[PDB]
Amino acid sequence: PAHLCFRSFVEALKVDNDLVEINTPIDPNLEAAAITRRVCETNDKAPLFNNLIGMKNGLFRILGAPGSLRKSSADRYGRLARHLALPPTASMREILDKMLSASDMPPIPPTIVPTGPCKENSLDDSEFDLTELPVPLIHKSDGGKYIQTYGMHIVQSPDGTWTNWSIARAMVHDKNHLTGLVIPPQHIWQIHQMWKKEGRSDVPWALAFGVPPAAIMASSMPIPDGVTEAGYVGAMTGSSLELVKCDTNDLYVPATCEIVLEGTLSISETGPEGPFGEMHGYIFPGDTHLGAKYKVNRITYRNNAIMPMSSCGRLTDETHTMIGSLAAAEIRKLCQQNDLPITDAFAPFESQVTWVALRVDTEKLRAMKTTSEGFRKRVGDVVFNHKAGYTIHRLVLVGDDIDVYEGKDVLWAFSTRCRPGMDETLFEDVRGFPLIPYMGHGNGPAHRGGKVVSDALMPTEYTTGRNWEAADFNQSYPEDLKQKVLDNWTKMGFSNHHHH
Amino acid sequence: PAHLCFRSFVEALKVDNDLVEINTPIDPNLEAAAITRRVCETNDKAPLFNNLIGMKNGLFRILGAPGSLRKSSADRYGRLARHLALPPTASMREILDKMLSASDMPPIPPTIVPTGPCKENSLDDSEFDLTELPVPLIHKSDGGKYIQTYGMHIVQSPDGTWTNWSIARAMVHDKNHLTGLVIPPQHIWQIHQMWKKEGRSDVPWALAFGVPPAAIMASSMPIPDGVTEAGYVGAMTGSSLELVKCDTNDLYVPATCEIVLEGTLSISETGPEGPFGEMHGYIFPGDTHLGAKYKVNRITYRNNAIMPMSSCGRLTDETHTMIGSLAAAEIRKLCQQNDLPITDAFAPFESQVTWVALRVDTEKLRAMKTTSEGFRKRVGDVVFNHKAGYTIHRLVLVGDDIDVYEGKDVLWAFSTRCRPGMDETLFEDVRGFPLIPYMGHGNGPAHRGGKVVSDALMPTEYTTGRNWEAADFNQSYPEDLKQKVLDNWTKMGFSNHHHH
Ligand SMILES: Cc1cc2c3c(c1C)C(C)(C)CC=[N+]3c1c([nH]c(=O)[nH]c1=O)N2C[C@H](O)[C@H](O)[C@H](O)COP(=O)(O)O
Ligand SMILES: Cc1cc2c3c(c1C)C(C)(C)CC=[N+]3c1c([nH]c(=O)[nH]c1=O)N2C[C@H](O)[C@H](O)[C@H](O)COP(=O)(O)O
Ligand SMILES: [K+]
Ligand SMILES: [K+]
Ligand SMILES: [K+]
Ligand SMILES: [K+]
Ligand SMILES: [Mn+2]
Ligand SMILES: [Mn+2]
Repeated sequence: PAHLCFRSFVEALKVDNDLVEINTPIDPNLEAAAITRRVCETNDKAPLFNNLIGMKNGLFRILGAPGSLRKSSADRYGRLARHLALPPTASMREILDKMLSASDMPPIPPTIVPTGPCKENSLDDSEFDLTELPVPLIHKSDGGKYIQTYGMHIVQSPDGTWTNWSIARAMVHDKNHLTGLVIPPQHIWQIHQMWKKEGRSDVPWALAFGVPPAAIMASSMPIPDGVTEAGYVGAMTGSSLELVKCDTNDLYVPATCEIVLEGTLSISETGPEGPFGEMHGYIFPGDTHLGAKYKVNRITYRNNAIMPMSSCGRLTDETHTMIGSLAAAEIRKLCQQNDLPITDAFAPFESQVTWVALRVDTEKLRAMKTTSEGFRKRVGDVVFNHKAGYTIHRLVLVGDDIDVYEGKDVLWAFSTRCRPGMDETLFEDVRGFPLIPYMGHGNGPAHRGGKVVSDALMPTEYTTGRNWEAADFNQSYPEDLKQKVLDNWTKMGFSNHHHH
Repeated sequence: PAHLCFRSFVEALKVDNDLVEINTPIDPNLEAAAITRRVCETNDKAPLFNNLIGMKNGLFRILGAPGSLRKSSADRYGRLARHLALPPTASMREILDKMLSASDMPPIPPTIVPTGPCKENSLDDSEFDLTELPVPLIHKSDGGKYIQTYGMHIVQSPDGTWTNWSIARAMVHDKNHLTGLVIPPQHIWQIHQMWKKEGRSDVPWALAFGVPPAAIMASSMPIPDGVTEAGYVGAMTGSSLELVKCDTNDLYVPATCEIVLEGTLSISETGPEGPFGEMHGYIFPGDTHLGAKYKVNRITYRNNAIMPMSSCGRLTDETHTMIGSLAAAEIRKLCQQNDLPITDAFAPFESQVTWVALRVDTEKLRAMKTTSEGFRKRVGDVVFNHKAGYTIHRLVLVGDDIDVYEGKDVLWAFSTRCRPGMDETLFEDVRGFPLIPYMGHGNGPAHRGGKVVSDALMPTEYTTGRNWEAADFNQSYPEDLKQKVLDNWTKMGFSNHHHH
């Protein structure tokens, strides 16, 4: 099943005609990422590089653009839907609902099985060299070959009660180490802190690539502190994930992983990390910083292993479709659990997923007998003081008429219903997202503030009800007339397919 | 010539295949505007309604969407280019440059000719009734039949030295009066004030429809106080416009006007005006206000007269393409004349043309040795204290890499380079544009404040130079590689016409 096995997922993209197999030699030095980048910017088919120059002993093929968009609007999100056993015509609402479904279910803990495909081959300390593998250079000014753009890090709390699966970038440092970003408030960082305070040893670690697609989705999602992603994925799919034990430590990884690294995340060592062409669409050349250091002790991998790769930057790729959308889903639920009348949330791609649009049940809002300033501060306090809101710098509140999944309607509402200054509340005393250029390379503190809630609700939306009609075809003309016009459109001479 | 004669313009849209002639009966009550609205929302061909129910004695046909967009991106702006004798493939930059060209030339005053087509027919006090003409109801909740959406009002200063041509809405009040918006700081209002302070008589007035397309463009443009649009248009076209005298007053109107009303704008009377479905995409039903009152004494018109009509509201129509773009052109020049290093300006449609994006020569900016706060206040003071900035509530400053004519790149820069609050300056003590819902129906003063300058220049853009590369295909891969990828794109299996 595609959602439980990466190999089947690839086979599903083939059958969908959403794949291009490139069987001629492609250079992992920029070429593969450049092809992928172009795909992402044009919503083309996912590239499967079956012939990567320097592939040594079945390591490795590359699939690019695993969670990027399709050209048609009918199956725009079909690649994401293939992660989740959803029809390829699934709406964003449906995708996010599926990702949220597990949050009011008992986890389904994983099933330990004795072996599986990720054990078909192995290399030890003396047999692999990470500098010899065809690791991609993804952007020309990157400070390293970013092996890790679409695998999940697996770490466990010292007390064993919480095993976290998360995406965080990492690059090759030398023959048997990576460096990577490990930053608050991320769960990999929270657990890394637990181990540093215990002070006795380095963090047992695995990094799994070509994991079950439903797993990589949960990996990208800010599900709550203390919640083991394996069990959440279990509950969302309705089936216990099968895991196998690592050879060299006691962590468990999906049986069908394409590639597994086993080793340790250091509680004391660091190494040069970055720069990297990032989700907001920039790289700052030469901007290298000390990052987390990982020692790799073993590699296990499937026959004919495929490494997925996000060639991330300007729209549209996995950092937009998954980071933004999944943060927005958690934010939606968080608001609801704080008794806020939010029906829907989405991070507009046009905002480089730095905004989230929150659609409000204005019937409920009216019963609250509140004001803009009041509501804005409350919404901001809930979201910007919580980890789910880390990456989001602007919240835009909109009433019931706005479809938050439609950037054009969000932009309209923002531009026309929120008076700059007066209808906004700025937050300077919350954690900021330093990767946004205006934070980390901007004029203020990299780690603090720079957040706003912009209220695009109109005054009567708090009191008596929407008091306008839109000046559009839909709302400024009666139904019989609109039907007549639509019926006569081609007869009259105008131009007039859903799929295509 | 299309740019000097509305009839030739219509013939030019035909020949371009940018026209649909509807020769079957169409109801001016909503039907014509609904068809037009759909055209505007889908960038279809301009509708020419040759058969309007209730057309009486050659009054009148309607052309909708006269300055709206075409479907293709190659001739996106071709309808605007046909106003100006520019090729239909003209860029926005070229269109705005043409509209600005006259501002450093001597005016070419108009030529008085004894007659012309607008005199082929006439009706006096006792012969016309404005309530009987097929005046359109453009939106279902409009407070009147808006005869005037694409003609120009002609008024002259009491001292004769300044004759202003401007677009401002007006609706039928009764058999021989209109009401309309006349609001500061608009030139129709400035002149109306001159007459009110003289106090001796009502303002001699004409309202001309189906005027020379180059004239209607200048009508929409905030060219400077005291400047007679006829002479500016003369200089921009390189030819003196021919005008004929009104029968019942001493004003002059283009010889080829489709329809001319002659009469007076009252210095003392008002009447119910509005509501109207407006450029920002809304109508507030029942929101009727006292507006200017016009008495109509005579109608002259061409045989088979055509009335143009803007069915305005949500994107994209004349209120976006012309109001926004032409304000942005004047703002560009205004900045330049105040020694600000602005190269280009545009009002992003995504902002409902409430923003203007200002592209900065950052070499010049660097030589200025200034800061964000400083530059922002200066730019804001120049633009928001000037009439050219009236309709614009947010200025976004961007460096040299951004194409301000491309909404997607403006949105990117805004979202990623301007830190909310810190990188912005709010202006509460400037004139506001009350028609924006968040002004006139919002939480603050309808007429004051609500403006911001958002600085999307990055810190090093003021000091040493841009210090990033974009994480896009264009900038993160070397040229030989990009060329190779592009050359091999279809060979590999990916999808690959300018016109379509
Ligand atoms: C999809 C995706 C998510 C990335 C990501 C990428 C992708 C493709 C990359 C690898 C291409 C670019 C960088 N990424 C990082 C990242 N989070 C983080 O802390 N550091 C990162 O380097 N994220 C977001 C992160 O996975 C989410 O915030 C999760 O909620 C983290 O899981 P957690 O809640 O268990 O901590
Ligand atoms: C293209 C265009 C421009 C409208 C306009 C419309 C269109 C189609 C309408 C008619 C459909 C909707 C309303 N309009 C008004 C308007 N300006 C104004 O003061 N009142 C208006 O009612 N404008 C903008 C106005 O014409 C510009 O600001 C000019 O600069 C005014 O000329 P001026 O500088 O000589 O005063
Ligand atoms: K996660
Ligand atoms: K508001
Ligand atoms: K004008
Ligand atoms: K800035
Ligand atoms: Mn987690
Ligand atoms: Mn003027």
